[PDB]
Amino acid sequence: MSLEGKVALITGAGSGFGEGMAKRFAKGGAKVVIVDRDKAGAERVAGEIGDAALAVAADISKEADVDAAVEAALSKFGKVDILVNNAGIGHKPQNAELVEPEEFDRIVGVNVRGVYLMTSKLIPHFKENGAKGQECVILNVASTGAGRPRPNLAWYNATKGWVVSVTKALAIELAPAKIRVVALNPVIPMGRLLKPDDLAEAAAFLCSPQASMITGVALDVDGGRSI
Amino acid sequence: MSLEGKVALITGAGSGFGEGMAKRFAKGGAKVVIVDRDKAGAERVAGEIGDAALAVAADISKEADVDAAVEAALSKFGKVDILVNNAGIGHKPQNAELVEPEEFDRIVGVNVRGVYLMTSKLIPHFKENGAKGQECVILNVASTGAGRPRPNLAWYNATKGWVVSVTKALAIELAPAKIRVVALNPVIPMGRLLKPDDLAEAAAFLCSPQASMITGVALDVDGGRSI
Amino acid sequence: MSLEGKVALITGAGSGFGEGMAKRFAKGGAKVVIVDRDKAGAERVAGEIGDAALAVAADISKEADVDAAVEAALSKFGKVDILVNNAGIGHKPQNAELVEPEEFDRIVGVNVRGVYLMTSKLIPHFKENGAKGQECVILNVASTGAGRPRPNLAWYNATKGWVVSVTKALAIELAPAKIRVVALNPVIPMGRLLKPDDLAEAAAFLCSPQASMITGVALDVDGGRSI
Amino acid sequence: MSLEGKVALITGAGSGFGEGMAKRFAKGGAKVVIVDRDKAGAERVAGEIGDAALAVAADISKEADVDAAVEAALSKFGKVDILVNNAGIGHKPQNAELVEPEEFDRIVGVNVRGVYLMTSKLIPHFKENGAKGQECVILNVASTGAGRPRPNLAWYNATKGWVVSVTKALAIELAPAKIRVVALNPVTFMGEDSSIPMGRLLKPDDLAEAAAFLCSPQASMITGVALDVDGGRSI
Repeated sequence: MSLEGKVALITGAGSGFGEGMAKRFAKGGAKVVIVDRDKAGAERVAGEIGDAALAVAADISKEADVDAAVEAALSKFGKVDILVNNAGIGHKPQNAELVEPEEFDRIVGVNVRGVYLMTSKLIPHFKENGAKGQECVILNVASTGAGRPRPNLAWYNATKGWVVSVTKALAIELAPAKIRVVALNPVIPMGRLLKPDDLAEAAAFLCSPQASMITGVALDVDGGRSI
Repeated sequence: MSLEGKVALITGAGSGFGEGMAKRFAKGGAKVVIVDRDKAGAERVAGEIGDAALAVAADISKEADVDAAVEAALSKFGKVDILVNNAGIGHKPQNAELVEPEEFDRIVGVNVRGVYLMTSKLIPHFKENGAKGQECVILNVASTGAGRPRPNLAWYNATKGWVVSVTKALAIELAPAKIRVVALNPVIPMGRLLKPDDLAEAAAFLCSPQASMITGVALDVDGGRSI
Repeated sequence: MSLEGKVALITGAGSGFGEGMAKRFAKGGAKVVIVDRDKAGAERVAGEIGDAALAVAADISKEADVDAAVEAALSKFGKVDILVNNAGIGHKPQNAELVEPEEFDRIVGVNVRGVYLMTSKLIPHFKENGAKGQECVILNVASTGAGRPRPNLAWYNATKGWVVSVTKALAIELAPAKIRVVALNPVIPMGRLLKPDDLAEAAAFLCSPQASMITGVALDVDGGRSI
Repeated sequence: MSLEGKVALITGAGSGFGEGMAKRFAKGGAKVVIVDRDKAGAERVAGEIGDAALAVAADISKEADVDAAVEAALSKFGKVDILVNNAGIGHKPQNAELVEPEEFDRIVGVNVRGVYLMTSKLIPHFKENGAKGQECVILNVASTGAGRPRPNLAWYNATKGWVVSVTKALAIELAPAKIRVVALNPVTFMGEDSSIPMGRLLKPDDLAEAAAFLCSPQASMITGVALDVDGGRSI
């Protein structure tokens, strides 16, 4: 019941962690907009969640797709309260200098430009919500690789460092507008793998009124791997 | 299931943040051991909570008081699953060089030795539980002063730096024993004060099975103050 | 004479910090390749240093300009031992949501893609030098805003977070190849403004053999701003 | 000659990193006060440097020893410009719960109380130098284990977290008095002689060079930092 009444828009929500978060948010009483590049993925997750979910196929590196995604969410649910920037792509592990410009550009398009587009497009609506006293949350999913890289994912890890840094910058700027901005760093000392439902719980907590005084942070959820 | 069935020993539980946590944990179905140098404070808080709370007067800077506290917790509740190192004393803000050795040594004795004593005394018990499948949590309450100091609390802030650092060291070492070790840093951009309520919610999340993959972290709860 | 016999390529070296480092490096006996989008400014700085300097006009957001710059460096001086990524652009301070895509993308082109392009194009050469027993250094100029943003520079500050993160990732990956990768964060409790020569000295230190055991760090040079 | 005319007091200077720093600072023109609990060690290092060096026997965990140490430095050299907090003790690697209170107390006494004593007793003099236009520096030697611990050194590492945190707290408070406070994080606890991404081990001279840079006018706008010198170990 923690998120009852709230509307969350979640990117990369057709699979893995994004799907886990959307299912968990919906179980908490939230309406969920399932945004993914994979249309079959988005539709399947929407189906499994049920009436609380809207499926939206989009390539968030593209301005037009973001605009369409946002319009569809607003049209279906009347407002957005929570944005989870979760979509991300990598490169296969390799020597940094072997990643070529096309691949590098694609990675930046989703992991950097996508976050920029999705966020800047929803900020005016969030500010409007905050003026009527309805607090909003932007949650960015980054990675332990942002601040604790191992070799061979240089360009991917750097986009995640961008995400953590943008989280702090937006948080200090948007706080007085009643918009919180947080991040999660998913990855092992605890001796088991991270499952989508683990990350989902941290996300539901951070996006709930139980975390109303928490903004600008990057929470590691990683079994102690970043230590 | 979250805190139902758990036993939490909380230091400095006779007022402020410590009291807030004890009441929040008890509401979650936990048993709580109310540890404070202030006997009347511990008894007041324990009576405000009722049958699920046990009062224990103790000066955690003293080894024999810690032992008696651990012994009374186990005598009463059979086990301890959660330790909250919350007890802390500071100095009146002042030029660093004006804090005299006697007062300095007192601050260290509670904020540093008290943590060492209460934690090292519960670890063998925590390892036994963890080995039997009952995961345990150590929660340390530090301060945003540890990493983001402002003038005139130098020696107080440094003991909080000690707390953040020991959280990390204990977490990496105890993770294989299935004991998590985490920290909170209570403090304003969000435009309002932090209440014991707020910090208690974060403590309840981090000490729950909903945080089973979170260890080694220090989470700021500060309305953005430290950005 | 600490940098005697070394060749440094410095981007954005036609003015400001970049120029200060170029002159300081040359005073330490290095040959310097002055790279800047502003041809007349690259020429000015090169002319002021003398025979030890080569002016090179380049838009580092374009692969063709990068390849040409690296070729010209190698053609003139036979090798490059030090790369300083210092070229950066930003936006007028303003609300984040008011920075439009064309401007957002241009900032990324210089601050993100330009560093990736210049760095990846030099790594094979740095690896060759490393195998011949010659230590190479990549110095990334980021900003205090990366980790301590103030409102209104969100997307700019984010690119600087990308740079600090890429410093760590490349440092871990390339250490075995005898290539150090370090960052500086220029900015005030010390009560005065930061001058080019202040940063220049930190740079000359980090790029010299006196720092041969320092890699993966981001050094704040900020009179205490980041504390 | 970057430190010519400056006076540096260095703790744990009887061996290892501290002895390395002391010789390096003296080569740069500084007078050096060699403070160590091991009296014979202090006297050896002072004798190896010459007239620029003064040996001082002190257990810096003790206020009385610290008072005598400071008085001796001022009476010999007339002033102190640089303080290096380098002395440190640890415990043998073991399960954290096995370190007993008496050992724990000893570690806090040197690594924590010792830094508090030496620094708080020099601050009023450092503020006088500051007011006269003479910049001072406090350099604290911490460790990569403060922010990046590995198992078995919990209580040692935590004292080094305290060092890093106090460096930040004192830096912000003391900056307007013209006193910088900085820290070094090197990866045996005092660097004494007879895996690493960079492919060799840290030597006292590596650490000494970083310290010499941080304590010089070439670093006049650097304060509040904790600089890792670890060959990439902490990344």
